[PDB]
Amino acid sequence: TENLYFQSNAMRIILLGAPGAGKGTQAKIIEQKYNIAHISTGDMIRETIKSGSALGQELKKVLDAGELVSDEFIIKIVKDRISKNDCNNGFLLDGVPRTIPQAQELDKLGVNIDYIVEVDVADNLLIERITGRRIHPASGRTYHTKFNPPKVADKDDVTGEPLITRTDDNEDTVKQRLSVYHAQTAKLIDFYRNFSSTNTKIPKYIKINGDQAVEKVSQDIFDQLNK
Amino acid sequence: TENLYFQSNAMRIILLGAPGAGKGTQAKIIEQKYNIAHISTGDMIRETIKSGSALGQELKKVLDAGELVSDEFIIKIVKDRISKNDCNNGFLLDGVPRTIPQAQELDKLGVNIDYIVEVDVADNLLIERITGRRIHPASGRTYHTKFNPPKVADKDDVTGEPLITRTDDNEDTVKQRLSVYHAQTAKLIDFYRNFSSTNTKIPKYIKINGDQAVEKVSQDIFDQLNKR
Ligand SMILES: [Ca+2]
Repeated sequence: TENLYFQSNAMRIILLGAPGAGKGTQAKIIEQKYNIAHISTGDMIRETIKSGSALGQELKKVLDAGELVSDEFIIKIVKDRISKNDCNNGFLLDGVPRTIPQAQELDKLGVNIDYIVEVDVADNLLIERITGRRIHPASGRTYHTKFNPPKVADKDDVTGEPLITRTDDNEDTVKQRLSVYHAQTAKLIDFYRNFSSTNTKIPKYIKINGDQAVEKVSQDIFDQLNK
Repeated sequence: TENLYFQSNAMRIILLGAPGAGKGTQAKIIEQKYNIAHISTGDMIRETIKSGSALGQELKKVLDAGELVSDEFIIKIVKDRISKNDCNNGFLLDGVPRTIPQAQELDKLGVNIDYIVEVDVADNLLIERITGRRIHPASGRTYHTKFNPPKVADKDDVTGEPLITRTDDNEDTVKQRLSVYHAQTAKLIDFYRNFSSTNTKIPKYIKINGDQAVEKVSQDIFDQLNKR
């Protein structure tokens, strides 16, 4: 009569969204409401390197040789990450699959995905969100030329020392990385749109208007998952 | 009983450790093993603001005013955070309570803390771990004078531009923060050891040798958490 924990159906999500779209905020919100693991690649890699595990030893080897992480290998890391107890209820993938071979390896590794949730925000707004970023390098204090401006243009509020724009946040780099995002993503969705497998299920594709209040973006997402 | 299981008691942990002690790494590890939420003050504050919540709105105004979040307000923020579904199985508090009034406020709320876990590392090692940090500002590429050196001193590997030390990574500041942490931590331990509260329980204090391999530090922690 104390056996009253019911394991509900797994909620397993691939989250997609451009640099600047604010998908990281939605991921935390989903994680906290549905009680599933937010798995982001950046975190997963660093934690793996720190672990001292064989997986981590092999990864640290690769990265010290200059070679980039293979698709088969990053998905092997994912499979391990999702074997953990905090993934009992499902998970949210944030950063993988980034390519067709990654998605194929997930299928072959037997990882089922229920939803693909894409937070869509207009290119121009995305552009402005990245390119406006400033930083005071010595302290790391952040500003944004539109969303969080300094008292005096291009100067740190505390010290008066000049701000800089990070190298990657220049307009041309943003637009180029933006383009490869949209192309890499469009191929991923059409892959999943024409998904045909005997090892895993066909995920439901969901496209969210991310140009609304945060609480509204969240509800639109919630409404879709429940449908 | 068809796919029904025993409702276990939630585990609630206060995690303590000085800057550079690696507490952040162990928190993630504990989170993943025990399926409890890792709540760090920094993230909690950023999230609450970005939420559009009424509480989040007030918090953003306090901070936009350049004011400090009071002891009472930070616990109100903790109260909202731990009401979420990912906290039903328990949580690990990281960065709160830092003061006695936070611990008292936490206690008035009815939060029962099962364990205090202190990841202890010698001061000489802590200081070294912070002071040897260097960054290339334009890229954000980071290095460590000992643990991950650049190929040429004070120079970024990729571009060759100079590296800097962040201002708070200076030895004078590092020592000062170390001294504060140890003092506040002593007070905290003392508070919970002499715990004579009517509303919440007496936590089990666990001190951990954090100067070991990550996997060994975790297993020591598990060992203590798993004791009957
Ligand atoms: Ca959980």
